[PDB]
Amino acid sequence: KNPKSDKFKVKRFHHIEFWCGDATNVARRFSWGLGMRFSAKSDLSTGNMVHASYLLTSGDLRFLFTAPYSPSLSAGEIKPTTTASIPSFDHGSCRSFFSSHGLGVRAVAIEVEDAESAFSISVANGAIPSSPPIVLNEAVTIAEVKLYGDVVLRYVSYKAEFLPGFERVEDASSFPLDYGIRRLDHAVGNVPELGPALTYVAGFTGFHQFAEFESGLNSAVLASNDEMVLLPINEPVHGTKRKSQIQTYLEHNEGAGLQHLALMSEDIFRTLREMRKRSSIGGFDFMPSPPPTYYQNLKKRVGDVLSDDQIKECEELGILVDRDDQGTLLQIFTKPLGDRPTIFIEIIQRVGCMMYQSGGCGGFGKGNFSELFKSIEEYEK
Amino acid sequence: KNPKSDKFKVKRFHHIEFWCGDATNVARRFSWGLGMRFSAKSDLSTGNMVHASYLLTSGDLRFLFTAPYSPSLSAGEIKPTTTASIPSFDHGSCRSFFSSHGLGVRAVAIEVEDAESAFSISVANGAIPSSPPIVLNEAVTIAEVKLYGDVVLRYVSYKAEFLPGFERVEDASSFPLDYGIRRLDHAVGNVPELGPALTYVAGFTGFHQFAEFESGLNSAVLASNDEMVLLPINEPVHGTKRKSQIQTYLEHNEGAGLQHLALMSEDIFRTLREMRKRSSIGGFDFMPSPPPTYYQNLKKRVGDVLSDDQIKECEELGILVDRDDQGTLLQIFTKPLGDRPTIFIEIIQRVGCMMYQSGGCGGFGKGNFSELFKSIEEYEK
Ligand SMILES: [C]C1=[C]C([C])=C2[C](C3=[C][C]=C(O[C]C4=[C]N([C][C]N5C(=O)C6=C([C]=[C]C(C(=O)[C]7C(=O)[C][C][C]=C7[O])=C6[C])N([C])C5=O)N=N4)[C]=[C]3)C3=C([C])[C]=C([C])N3[B](F)(F)N12
Ligand SMILES: [C]C1=[C]C([C])=C2[C](C3=[C][C]=C(O[C]C4=[C]N([C][C]N5C(=O)C6=C([C]=[C]C(C(=O)[C]7C(=O)[C][C][C]=C7[O])=C6[C])N([C])C5=O)N=N4)[C]=[C]3)C3=C([C])[C]=C([C])N3[B](F)(F)N12
Ligand SMILES: [Co+2]
Ligand SMILES: [Co+2]
Repeated sequence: KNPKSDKFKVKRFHHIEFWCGDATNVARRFSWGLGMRFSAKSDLSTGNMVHASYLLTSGDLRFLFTAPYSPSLSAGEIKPTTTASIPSFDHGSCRSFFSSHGLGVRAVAIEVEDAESAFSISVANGAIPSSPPIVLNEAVTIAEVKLYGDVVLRYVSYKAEFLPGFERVEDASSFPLDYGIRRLDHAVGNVPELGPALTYVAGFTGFHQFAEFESGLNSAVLASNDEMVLLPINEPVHGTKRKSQIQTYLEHNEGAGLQHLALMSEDIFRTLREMRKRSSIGGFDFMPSPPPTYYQNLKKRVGDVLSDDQIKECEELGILVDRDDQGTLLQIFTKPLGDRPTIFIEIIQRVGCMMYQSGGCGGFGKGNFSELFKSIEEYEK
Repeated sequence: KNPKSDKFKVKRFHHIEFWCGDATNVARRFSWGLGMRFSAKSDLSTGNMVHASYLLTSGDLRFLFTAPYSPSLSAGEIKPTTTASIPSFDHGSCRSFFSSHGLGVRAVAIEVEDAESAFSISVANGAIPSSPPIVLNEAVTIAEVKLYGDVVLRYVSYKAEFLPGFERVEDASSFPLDYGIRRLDHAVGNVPELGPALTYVAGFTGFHQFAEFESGLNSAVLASNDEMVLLPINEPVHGTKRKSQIQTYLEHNEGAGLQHLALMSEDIFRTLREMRKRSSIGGFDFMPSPPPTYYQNLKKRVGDVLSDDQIKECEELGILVDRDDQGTLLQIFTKPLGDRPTIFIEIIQRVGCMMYQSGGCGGFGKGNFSELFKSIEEYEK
């Protein structure tokens, strides 16, 4: 049941911003590993004396990578005279974030009808302000409120090409990589306490709980009116013999933060073939594949949705499959994106729920916890 | 003239250590961009709760990438009980270095006969101590003294496989990339004042000035007994209409530091073909190529050393050529390795001076400054 209670008009996920120590090296690694093109830049070459920011795109997916320059380059500037293209940026905030958390997501950005109104309504409804609305070149309005930990929910609204002050990059420097990723499906946070996190975020957005159906976690999913902006949140479950990966996350991250980004592929088999080709030559590694037992049990579950060929393809790529009462979900998880066992990526493809495809079709793979335990003891039989 | 005045026995360059915010992403970028294999690791998976360190190798070239974990992971440890594999590592030092300089070289490591003696003799002769000698697993001794800025000269000595506590990496995770790079030829520092820098380093090493033959710099080269460890140092020249790139370096780096690493290739044409193939897909970019004028003038200079084919190959790859009275130097420069206009890489190949090849054969490309200015005004003719 969807009460459609959004307190302001939300459109879609707009971009994700990583705070880095060196934006160049992270962006180049991610571009090769995920098949994303260099699309826009804001840095010294565009007059930005404050931060280096590079945008990667694949389909509608936008990854922004930002790092601070020496504060000395901009020490004569004041906020009215800043050369930063993202005026919410702060040298001290960024260094504090990165020294505390390592490489991770600073901003989950969603497009809204009116960022100034979204900010005002959010703060009026309990949101903790992070950066007030600012109009960029009379063209774009950006505002930020706290989401969890040091992650912000960033509102972006356009009167009418990423942000003012960003330049499109030279097509020679812009190689058209594409492994099939097309958009951000959902963004997942880890918190110490799920209840208060849910109460806070649902409180200021009006996002509603999304319909679901011990593995170390409890979780719930907050969703916008059309359920296209999806924000799952996890908490740890303690004293389980096998230590909760949520707890491990919280310790290595120094607290709450973004756990993973799920990226929708238009063809998950092509995406995984292309990413796995590059795992050992600069790209991303994947979690260990489930045993052949798991795939020997997939016929009895989704044999009506995937052929015997497409299930064999799942086995060679290590893809997981789960199923709602409305659709089917193909998913796989990368190993952590950086030094710490914190942030990772999920690749997904959803099958079903056509009207366009409705949001969250197939769920989020909850059933794959117990099926993994089943396949583990069935493999040792 | 070589007085062979080394105050202790120096062997060869051993490794270069980068201090990073995220060692994983920098190492993966560098591996793909330069064709270096993942060789050894020291990180959480090997019991290191202090820093993540990944070693890349190509031939005898060793690049180490290190970043700190949360200090909270090791807060119960003391130096006698540390899990760091490089006991000179300090969380505060590393964060201070990276916040001050961005991505850059922390350690220039050379192998010596006896690291404890090299440290003692160096400090007795004016070297500023950075980390005292420590014996690792009764097997390797490591000690550090200040070189310039926050760069240290690291002494490594073996009684008898990188360092104790480092594990060889899984061959599956270890793809045998190789673009032909084989060793570190020299490592170049930028300082505000060349004289006092030279007096200091030559003072504690006994390194001698290496034989040479306004572009914004003055420079000199310090060399070990057999001139295989080579350490050029630059200072800016001020008031030149065109601002000194050394000065620009010092401003963006927040002072003195390592400017570039020159990596010897066994086949610079293959290396540049392979690196340029990857420039736009995660690798490294190269400085703008010299005009065809420069190459039209190369016949009259090195037409006795390179064929008309090999000179055409230089033109398509943008390779520069210079010549001593003893040998010939092929060289090219990358764009900066990270966000800041600070550190970059040079690829080189030396032709001549065979006895083995003697160090510094062909010089360091000083003549390529004036020849570049000549080719610029000759191209506009
Ligand atoms: C620590 C640990 C966890 C598990 C499962 C094991 C187990 C093992 C089994 C398979 C394996 O490789 C495959 C793999 C391992 N992961 C990593 C863990 N994970 C997930 O994070 C996961 C997930 C399903 C959905 C999602 C989401 O999207 C979420 C949510 O959940 C909340 C709601 C909203 C969202 O959006 C997420 C994050 N599912 C199935 C999962 O398994 N992902 N794929 C690696 C290890 C094991 C055996 C047999 C023996 C040992 C010693 N271990 B062992 F202790 F290492 N171990
Ligand atoms: C700032 C600036 C510098 C120069 C040369 C120019 C000029 C231009 C010409 C070519 C170009 O692309 C090619 C390129 C540009 N670099 C970057 C600068 N560099 C070097 O750092 C360089 C070097 C030779 C040897 C070495 C070493 O190893 C050293 C030492 O030196 C000290 C002793 C020991 C070592 O070991 C080093 C670092 N050589 C020839 C050099 O040129 N490297 N390759 C890019 C720009 C220009 C024109 C025609 C018009 C404009 C507006 N400009 B413009 F102002 F952008 N401009
Ligand atoms: Co998910
Ligand atoms: Co050089």
